[PDB]
Amino acid sequence: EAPKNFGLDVKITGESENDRDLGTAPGGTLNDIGIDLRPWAFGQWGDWSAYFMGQAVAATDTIETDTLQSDTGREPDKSYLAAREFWVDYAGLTAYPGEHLRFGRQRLREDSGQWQDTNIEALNWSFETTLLNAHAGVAQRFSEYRTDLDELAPEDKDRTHVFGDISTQWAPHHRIGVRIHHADDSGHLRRPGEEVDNLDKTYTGQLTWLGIEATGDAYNYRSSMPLNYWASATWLTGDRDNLTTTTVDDRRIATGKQSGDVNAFGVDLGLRWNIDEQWKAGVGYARGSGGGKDGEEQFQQTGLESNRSNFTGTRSRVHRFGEAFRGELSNLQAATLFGSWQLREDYDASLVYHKFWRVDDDSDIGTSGINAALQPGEKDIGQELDLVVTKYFSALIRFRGGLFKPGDAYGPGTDSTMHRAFVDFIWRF
Ligand SMILES: CCCCCCCC/C=C\CCCCCCCC(=O)OC[C@H](O)CO
Ligand SMILES: CCCCCCCCCCCC[N+](C)(C)[O-]
Ligand SMILES: CCCCCCCCCCCC[N+](C)(C)[O-]
Ligand code: NA
Repeated sequence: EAPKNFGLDVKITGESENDRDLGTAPGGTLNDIGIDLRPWAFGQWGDWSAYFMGQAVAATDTIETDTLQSDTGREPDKSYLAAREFWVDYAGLTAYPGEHLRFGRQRLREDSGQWQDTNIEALNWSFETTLLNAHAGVAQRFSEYRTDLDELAPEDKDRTHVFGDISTQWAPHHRIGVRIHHADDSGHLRRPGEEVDNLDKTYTGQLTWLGIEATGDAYNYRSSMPLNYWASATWLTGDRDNLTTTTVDDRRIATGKQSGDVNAFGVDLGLRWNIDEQWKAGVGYARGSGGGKDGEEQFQQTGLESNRSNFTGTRSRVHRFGEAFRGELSNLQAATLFGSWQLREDYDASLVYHKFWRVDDDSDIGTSGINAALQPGEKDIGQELDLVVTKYFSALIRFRGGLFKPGDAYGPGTDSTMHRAFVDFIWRF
């Protein structure tokens, strides 16, 4: 019971992925295994505490051993070292032990995973009581802290994140709240005539997300309520200066840039039936605006998101928009069916169906686990069936599977079916 100062996380991960590009580019296939050692240290002295977690990975190929990876001077190696988290924490600001201030590289996380779920350098203030939850923090990436990555993602470079939220429990297990997030770019874009690589930035933006959120045990997998729900509306405002480019002799040259106001809208609705103590089923609809006058309605998430939550009502967390498609709520429309089952804390299982549309036929969608160009004039992105099965021993064995059936929007020459699967075996000392 003595508060544990250190431990080690072991994970054997094998991943099957075929094919990310829908057979348009050479290779790009995964069918590889790896191990991921994560030692962690923790100290606590009254109101003060400190924590470090490192990461050692060795794999047969650049497989994904971390759902919070920065997606890829930016070519990762099959094996690498990494400092995932390092932070100091003070909790003596108030007598509420749910209140604390955390400084360093830390796990920023909100329940839906659509606003922030990542490890990033930040100073975050958390205030979590029964009646009132409030968070405030500032974050920015200065490095990946890994032996195989030299540079930041262009989007992370010189981007500062400020964010805050406040919510109350107006009814037992019913939460209403507001959430704000601001992303500011201090970087520069390539001047006209300049060669632009893959690590130059697409744009520089001053973006602000204004969110309403109503939840009723939306991500509480032990809900005593027969019905759980999540509902959120988010307004994205600000401006973007997008870099315009042109190709001269198989190399892209900067041609200028255009400024433009962003006035987008994002909605995510969900209802989960608690049929009995084991079986649960539910429905979701999430829409990210896209297109509009000069792209003004192109919604986009914060860049810190993971879009992974326990929306299926299980202890295991599932990607909100498919483990294969991994859609970002951007120019995106999603209808989601899911059934889930769980036996105490020994097992949980989830079967999730998705269908994806575009909002605008000439506008690309946000990030995804699919690297295939979209046909102009076509909304039908495709369908996806997911299956997550987990057995908890601390330790756990988990299969995450996504089967993506591309729609008409991907067109000729593309594979009729793409899958991404994982078998995660985790052990805690
Ligand atoms: C307890 C709830 C908290 C308060 C929340 C109240 C506001 C939303 C309530 C129901 C929305 C249900 C909408 C059902 C799904 C909509 C499907 C849809 O709209 O897709 C068509 C699209 O708009 C293009 O045609
Ligand atoms: C190889 C350098 C990093 C490894 C640091 C040590 C790993 C953590 C050791 C804790 C082992 C867990 N336990 C409970 C058995 O002590
Ligand atoms: C969902 C199951 C995950 C499949 C894991 C398969 C591991 C096979 C590892 C063999 C590595 C050989 N090679 C050339 C592919 O790196
Ligand atoms: Na406290």
